[PDB]
Amino acid sequence: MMIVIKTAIPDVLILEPKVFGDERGFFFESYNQQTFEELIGRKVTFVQDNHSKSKKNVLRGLHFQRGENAQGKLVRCAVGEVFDVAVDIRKESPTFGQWVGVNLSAENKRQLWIPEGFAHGFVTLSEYAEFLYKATNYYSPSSEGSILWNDEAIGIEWPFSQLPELSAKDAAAPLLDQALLTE
Amino acid sequence: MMIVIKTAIPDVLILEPKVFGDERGFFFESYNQQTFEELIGRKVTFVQDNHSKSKKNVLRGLHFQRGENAQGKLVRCAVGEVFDVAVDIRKESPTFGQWVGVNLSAENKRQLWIPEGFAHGFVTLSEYAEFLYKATNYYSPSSEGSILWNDEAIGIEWPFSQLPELSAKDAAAPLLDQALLTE
Ligand SMILES: CC(=O)O[C@H]1C[C@H](n2cc(C)c(=O)[nH]c2=O)O[C@@H]1COP(=O)(O)OP(=O)(O)Oc1ccccc1
Ligand SMILES: CC(=O)O[C@H]1C[C@H](n2cc(C)c(=O)[nH]c2=O)O[C@@H]1COP(=O)(O)OP(=O)(O)O
Repeated sequence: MMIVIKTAIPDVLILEPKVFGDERGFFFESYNQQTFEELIGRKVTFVQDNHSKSKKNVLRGLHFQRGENAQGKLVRCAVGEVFDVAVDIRKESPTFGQWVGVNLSAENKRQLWIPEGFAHGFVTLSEYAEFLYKATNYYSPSSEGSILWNDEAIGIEWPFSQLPELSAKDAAAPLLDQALLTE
Repeated sequence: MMIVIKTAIPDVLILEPKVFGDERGFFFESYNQQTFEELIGRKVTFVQDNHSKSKKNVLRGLHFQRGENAQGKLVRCAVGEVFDVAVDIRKESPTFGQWVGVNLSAENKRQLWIPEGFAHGFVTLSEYAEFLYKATNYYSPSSEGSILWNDEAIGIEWPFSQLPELSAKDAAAPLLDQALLTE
């Protein structure tokens, strides 16, 4: 079965499957279309599944895709553990600029549903972490947008102390207001 | 580039996704709706993602769902390695009773596309293996059918050199001529 926990931000949900465990090992539906739609209240189609691997402390900057290319993302961690973050970047939203952070691990099997209109990011807490997620729309380079991980206006409280290992592009990410200039 | 390898049985395809990076930091699309559809030539919708964990030698399988509940399955291995098998069980098929076996590992990132009309099974080769897959239709116990792993009519050549561990349900599977293939 799966427990659905609401977060401080309405549209952002934490999902916690409980697995059917036995001698072989375990089995669980990590996703079920019908179930998810009733749970979200709207039809939603995931067209792309991504899988990544990161070393401890690697933080994948805050990302999002603009307008029609915005991606809703249902993310989970298949190996290791990460601290996952969703930031509301809808200018007209009551929770604009607010963030939600959740520990997602292969062990706890938590998933975080991040609707279109949010920026996403995560840091690897384990030696290595393998991150999996489903997106409601296709990857579109021309639509990419980013926000610096430690932006003060959002003020995310990241679980680490050291400076994160960042990609060229995330280290050079704009601040919240700059990033959303034309949005 | 992404590779699609045809097997001895026409409709069964091996997919090897385009992978960026090495095995200490990578990223790949494990699924892409548009890409898969043009690849198969027909529209295909996956409504369920399943995730399982098995210990070495656990053989799960020779499962299928009948008629309208038949599931097309796109399978891969996110942790460890398994020997995956697809068996053609379409009575009117030229390849009826034939099987295809492929090693799927976290490392090689291969995926096997098994259309409706096939029975599926796999054995865990690593200490533990985490198997992931997408199904085109929902789980349907009343529609489910099974076939004993060592059925002689099919004659699968299993890799393990030791007796497989089977759930009680699979240990009780019938032989091909007794399997409930239709209705
Ligand atoms: C109580 C319980 O164990 O529920 C089952 C059925 C469930 N399941 C299984 C599949 C294949 C699916 O798509 N969805 C789903 O919810 O996952 C569990 C594992 O199913 P399984 O077929 O892998 O294994 P089983 O050998 O223990 O036989 C059982 C099957 C049904 C009920 C009880 C036992
Ligand atoms: C890692 C993640 O969770 O999402 C990534 C990767 C994703 N992407 C990336 C590529 C290269 C592709 O073909 N498809 C695709 O969906 O688009 C996002 C941006 O990847 P990026 O490689 O363009 O930039 P980066 O330096 O910030 O990684």
